[PDB]
Amino acid sequence: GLTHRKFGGYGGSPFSGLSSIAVRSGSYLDAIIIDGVHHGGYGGNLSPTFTFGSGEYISNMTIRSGDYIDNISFETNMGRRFGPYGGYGGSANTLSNVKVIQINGSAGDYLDSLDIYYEQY
Amino acid sequence: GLTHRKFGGYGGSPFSGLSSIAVRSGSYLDAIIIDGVHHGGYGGNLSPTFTFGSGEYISNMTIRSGDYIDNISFETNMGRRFGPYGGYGGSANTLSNVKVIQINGSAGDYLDSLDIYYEQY
Ligand SMILES: OC[C@H]1O[C@H](O)[C@@H](O)[C@@H](O)[C@@H]1O
Ligand SMILES: OC[C@H]1O[C@H](O)[C@@H](O)[C@@H](O)[C@@H]1O
Ligand SMILES: OC[C@H]1O[C@H](O)[C@@H](O)[C@@H](O)[C@@H]1O
Repeated sequence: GLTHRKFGGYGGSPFSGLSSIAVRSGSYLDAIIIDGVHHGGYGGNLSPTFTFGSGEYISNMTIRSGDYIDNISFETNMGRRFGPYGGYGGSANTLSNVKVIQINGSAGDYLDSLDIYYEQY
Repeated sequence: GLTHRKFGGYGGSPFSGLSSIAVRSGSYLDAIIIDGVHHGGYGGNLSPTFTFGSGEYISNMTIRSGDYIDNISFETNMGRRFGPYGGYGGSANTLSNVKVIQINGSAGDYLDSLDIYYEQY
């Protein structure tokens, strides 16, 4: 199943493939914007972009979802916060004391689903 | 440890936060560009950007590395290829029959290392 491997030396400043997040939101999440790439539809309103610093990652996250994503907010290991953006429907689920590695999902006119890959601490 | 959790419904078309890849390479890799975000220096020659289709993932990847990332190639589940780009020093390692979830790492003037997160099948 899920794993990871490292290749190379020890120099450099760290980076993540997950470098920035923005959303379009109304009552739902219309779309998530990952590293500037638009995923979803064009309804709702565009949030400001949250950009991860070096060594910074999502450590806590709350997601309201039904058959779509309703609301997202998160906190990073350096105490910065994004959201809540979205509406009040759906049921809330929370990831606590994690390191988020990736956000995949599924989208149409709205953000239907999010498949969050993370380290649980 | 590593895990993942899905939120939301069952509609829409799938997407990945790992949505495009380019490299800058000479005798090794000067940089990797993930979703248009530049990780590393500006030396070497800039490969074309490989952009993943919906539902497309790296299913096979070969990396040559020493103190630095020296070469990258990969193949996707839709039968498309990327690379090899880079030189032929270092030691080769292959991720075979996988689904790549995320590419993190460390870079400076050059691409020092990659942390590849994936599912092994
Ligand atoms: O988020 C779903 C939906 O919410 C509201 O009704 C409006 O802001 C729409 O633009 C948006 O599409
Ligand atoms: O995104 C909401 C809805 O939008 C479109 O109509 C299609 O992609 C559906 O499959 C999806 O569920
Ligand atoms: O990639 C290693 C190195 O190879 C060559 O000497 C040039 O293309 C450099 O710009 C590059 O950094």
